[PDB]
Amino acid sequence: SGFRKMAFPSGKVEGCMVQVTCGTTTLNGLWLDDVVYCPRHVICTSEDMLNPNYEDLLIRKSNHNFLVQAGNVQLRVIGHSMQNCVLKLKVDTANPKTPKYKFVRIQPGQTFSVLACYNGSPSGVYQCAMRPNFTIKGSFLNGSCGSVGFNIDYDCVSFCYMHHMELPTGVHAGTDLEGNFYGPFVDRQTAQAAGTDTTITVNVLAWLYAAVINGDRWFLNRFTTTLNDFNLVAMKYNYEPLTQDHVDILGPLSAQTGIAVLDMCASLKELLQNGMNGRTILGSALLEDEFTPFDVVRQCSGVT
Amino acid sequence: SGFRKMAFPSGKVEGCMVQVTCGTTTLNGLWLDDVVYCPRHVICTSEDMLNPNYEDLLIRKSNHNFLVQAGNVQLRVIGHSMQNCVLKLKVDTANPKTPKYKFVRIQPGQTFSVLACYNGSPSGVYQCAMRPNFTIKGSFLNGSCGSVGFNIDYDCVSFCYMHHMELPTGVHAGTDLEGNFYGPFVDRQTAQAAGTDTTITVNVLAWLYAAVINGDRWFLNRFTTTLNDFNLVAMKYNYEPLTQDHVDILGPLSAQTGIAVLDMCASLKELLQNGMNGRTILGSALLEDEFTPFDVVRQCSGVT
Ligand SMILES: Cc1c(N)cncc1NC(=O)Cc1cccc(C#N)c1
Ligand SMILES: Cc1c(N)cncc1NC(=O)Cc1cccc(C#N)c1
Repeated sequence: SGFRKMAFPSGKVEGCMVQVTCGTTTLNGLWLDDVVYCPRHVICTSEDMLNPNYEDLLIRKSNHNFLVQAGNVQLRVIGHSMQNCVLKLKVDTANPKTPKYKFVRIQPGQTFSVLACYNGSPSGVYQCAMRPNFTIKGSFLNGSCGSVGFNIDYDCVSFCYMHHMELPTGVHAGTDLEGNFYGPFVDRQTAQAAGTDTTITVNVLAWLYAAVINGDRWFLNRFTTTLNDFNLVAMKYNYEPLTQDHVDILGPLSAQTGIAVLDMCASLKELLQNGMNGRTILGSALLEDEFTPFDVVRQCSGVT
Repeated sequence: SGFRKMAFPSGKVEGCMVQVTCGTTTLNGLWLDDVVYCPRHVICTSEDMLNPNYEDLLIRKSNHNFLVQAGNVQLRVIGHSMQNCVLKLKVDTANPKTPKYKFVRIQPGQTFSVLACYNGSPSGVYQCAMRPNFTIKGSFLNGSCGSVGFNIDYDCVSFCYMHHMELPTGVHAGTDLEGNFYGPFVDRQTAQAAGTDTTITVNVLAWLYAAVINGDRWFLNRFTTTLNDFNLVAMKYNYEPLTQDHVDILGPLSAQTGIAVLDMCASLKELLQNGMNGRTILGSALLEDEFTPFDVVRQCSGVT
C-alpha cells in the first residue's frame, strides 16, 4: 500500500552519461555503443542562439573540437553528424555499460523518468508526463541540456526524450533521440508558443483507481454517466475527451476494483463540478494526471 | 526552473541489491563489502510472526539455510549474526559494486530516497520524508522488505533506512542499518500505534522559498510575525514549533530571495489560516513538507 510518484531505477542510464564540450559550451551526452548523442546547440555560443544556421556552424567544427569525457575517461571522436536537432559523435570505444536499449517517440500523455544531469554527472531522478501540448514540467537548470527521459521494460531502456530548452514560461522542451522536437519548438532563443494544454483524463481515472486500491474511497458515489455526458464535463474543465481506447486500457483497473469505467467517470465528473471540499486523494489536494493506467498497474503489482 | 520531488540517482544502490531466502521466505538484502544486511524476519514463517522469539528461530538456522542471490550469481554464506532487527550474513566475496558508503540514523523530518525492490530486483525510486512520528508514507508491497532508503554526498551513499513493515494503517516502518527501528515499532504481527504526526514546518518554509525562486509568489504578503506568534498558529494547525535552529538553516534561502524568515512565516501563517483559495504552489494544492532546506538549495543550484 501507498502510492508514490515513482521513477524507474536510473542505474542503467547513469552508465551512459558523458560530458560534451564544444568551444566554450558544455552539456550532457548519452553514450550508447560507439555513439554519443547530444543537443546540436552544444556548437553554439550564446550569440549564435539568436538565429543559428546549424549547418554552417557545424562546418566550422572538426572531430577534435568535440571533447567527450565519461566521468574521468576521455573519448576519441572519429566522426560527427547532425540528425535533426541532435549531434551524433562516433567514438572509437563502445560504452561497456551500454544497456539493452531502444529509441522511442512517446505519445503526449505518456509518462517517463528523467535523469537530470550537469557536466555529465547525474544529480537526480524524477517522473513526469509529456503534456498534451508536448512540453514537460521538469526541473532543469542551465547545463541540464542533454539529460534524457526514459522508460524501462525488464532489462531494456527505451529512451524517449533528450532535454534541449526552457521556454520563457519555465516549462521544458526537447526531442526524441533522433533529434525531432516534441511539439512546435525550434532550437533558437526566440519566444515560442506552447499550445493550450489539457488534463490527461485517462491518467486521472487511472489514479482514482489507484486511490480506491489503496483505501482512498470517499469520492466514490451512487452515480454513473455516459462517454457523451462525461465529455461535455471534460470539455468545460479542459480535460481530454475520453474515448473507447482509453476505457479499454482502464479495463484491468476496472476488473481489479469492480468499478465500471463509466461509474469512475461519474466520480470524476462530481469531483470536477464540486472540487475536493478540502479533502485529499493519495496525499494530493488536486486531480493528478501523471500516472498512466500502465503505471498504476505496475506500481500496484510490484513489477521489477 | 521547475521544482520536482526528485530522488537521488539510484545506480549506486542498485549494484548492492540481492535476494535473500530462508526457508520459504524471500526478501531483499543489501550487499556491501563481504556482508549482506536484511530484515531478521526473513527467518520467520507467517505463523512465527504472531510472537517471534528471534533468538530461538535463528538458532535453528545454519549458514547454508540463507540463500543469497545477486541477480544470477549465488553467494556463499560463511557467517550469520543478528544485530537488533537485522541479520548480517558474511559472504566469501566482497561486492565489486560496493560504493563508498556510511550508515547513518536520520532525524525525523529529514528526507531520503527509497529504492523499492522485489526479489532482489529494483522496481522504482522515490523521495520521501521520515515523518515526525518515525513512519514513512512509502509505496511498498509484500516482498519489498529489505528495500533501503539513502542519501548521496558526491560519491558516498549514506544508507539510513531498511524497510521492514506495513502498519495496519498503510504507513511504513523500518530500521536504521544497525537494525534499530525508527519509532516505537517491533517486528511482530501485532497492531501498533504510530504517534500523533505533525507537519514539518521548516520543510514547508523551505518549499515556499523554492516556490518564490521559481516564480510562484502569490502567497507573499505585506505582513511579518514573531517566532512566538507563529508558534501559536503552528500549534493550532499541528505544525512543528519553529526554533532558531530552523531559522538558521533557512538562512541561505532567505539570503537568496531577500525574504526574511519571519516574513515567510507570516505568509505561511496566512496560508494556514485562509487556505489556498483554490490556487496552487509549485503544482500542489496543499502545503508540501517533503523538501528540507538542503534539498531546496541542492535542487535550485544543480548539485551532482
Ligand atoms: C537555461 C536553461 C534552463 N534553466 C533549463 N533548461 C534549459 C536551459 N537552457 C536553454 O534553454 C538554452 C537554450 C536557449 C535557446 C535554445 C535552446 C535549444 N534547443 C537552448
Ligand atoms: C505486506 C507488506 C506490505 N504491503 C508493505 N511492506 C511490508 C509488508 N510486509 C509486512 O509488513 C510483513 C511483516 C509482518 C509483521 C512484522 C513485520 C516486521 N518487521 C513484517
